Amino acid sequence: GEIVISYYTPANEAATFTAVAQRCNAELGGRFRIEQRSLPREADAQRLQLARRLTGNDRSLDVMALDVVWTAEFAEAGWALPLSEDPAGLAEADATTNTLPGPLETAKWNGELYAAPITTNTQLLWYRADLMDEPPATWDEMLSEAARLHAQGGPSWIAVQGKQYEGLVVWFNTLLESAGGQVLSDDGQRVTLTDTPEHRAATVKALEIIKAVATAPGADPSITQTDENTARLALEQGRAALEVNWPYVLPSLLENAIKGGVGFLPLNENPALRGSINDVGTFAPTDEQFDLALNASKEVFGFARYPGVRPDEPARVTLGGLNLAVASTTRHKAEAFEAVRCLRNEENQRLTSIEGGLPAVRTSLYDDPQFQAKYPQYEIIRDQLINAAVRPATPVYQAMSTRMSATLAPISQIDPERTADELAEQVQQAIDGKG
Ligand SMILES: OC[C@H]1O[C@H](O[C@H]2O[C@H](CO)[C@@H](O)[C@H](O)[C@H]2O)[C@H](O)[C@@H](O)[C@@H]1O
Repeated sequence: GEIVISYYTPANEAATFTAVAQRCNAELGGRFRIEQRSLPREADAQRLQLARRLTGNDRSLDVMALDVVWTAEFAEAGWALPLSEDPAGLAEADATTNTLPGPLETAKWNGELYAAPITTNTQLLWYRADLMDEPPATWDEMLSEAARLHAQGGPSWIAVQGKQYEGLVVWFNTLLESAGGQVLSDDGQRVTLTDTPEHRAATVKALEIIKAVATAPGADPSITQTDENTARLALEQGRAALEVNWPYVLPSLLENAIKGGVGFLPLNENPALRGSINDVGTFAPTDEQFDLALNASKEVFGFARYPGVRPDEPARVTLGGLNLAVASTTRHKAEAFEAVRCLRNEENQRLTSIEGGLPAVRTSLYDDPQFQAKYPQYEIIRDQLINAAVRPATPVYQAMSTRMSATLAPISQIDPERTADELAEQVQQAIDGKG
């Protein structure tokens, strides 16, 4: 029997990347096979399980989909092989061509590639288009619109990622960079949360926003335990009319509405969409069915730019995504690197975004009319990539992030001025190596 290349991804996209792997297996003509294996649903726990396999020298571990913040650590640990170790010498060129350069930077350490981007990510504003006329453009307007809805007994929750984990650090980073701040200096060696008056003011403003959302009159009473999934559910279940979340929320809403899970969008009652869910449960409609389902959603659901912190200042939205790394444990370097190239080829990218919701990194797709029609999020994604925020690249990232979320949470108890100083001190201890 053939070589088996393991391909670890978060369970959130197991269905999509199982499909991509199966396409690759057919394209590979039997020379080897790729098998998808699922990691946990939240970032911190995805890393822990990879770290366990790597530290335990799991020789069956071949390809791993890393979050865009683990590159420096995995490179320095020897866990992610440099692309230059590809026996075929093709990995570096494949990663570099027709690949968005912002995402590509997240796969680098010390000027060298240790992974090939496969998906990027940038959060959008999602809103109930039937309950307001235009969406909020700033966090002040988010709070005012939520208060209006709360006064009328409407869905008053703002759906955010507020629990003690990476998603809270992402929220903070976006608000911070949108206000003109940054966590670390460009070289990663100094803390810049409070080192100048303008940097301090950006940190305080970001903390003011998180605190205000957490203490808002109609706020989610479980906001201190919220993540991507609770935010998606809060809007689908009619408890929130305002949500910030990644682009996968659109196909999720259409799919669950067709299945009968969205009260205010009973697409299950529409006979023309029978069969839009395929044999394994994935929303995969005809072109006509997609248009009809998307158009119906527009009555009650829209997306817009992530809200900024001040008027006429577009948000700087934190980049997310996945970069494919070959694990140093692999017994089959040549096939692992070849698997990476197949998994991220242009037609697999097309499917990854249209079916999975995850933004492609292949630059060409954002100009492709067929892609634009079936992945309507593309234009706001592109707009937000032009001024994206990026979490710092540092080999102490996980340690720094754990301290930050432990300082930010519970978000109900943030004090903007004092938490700003505690955050700066906790980050300093992280880059100092205290751990
Ligand atoms: O597409 C949704 C993804 O949500 C998570 O990943 C995003 O959010 C993380 C923080 O919670 C970021 O660190 C990451 O960069 C983002 O891509 C989830 O972990 C992914 O599995 C989902 O695809």
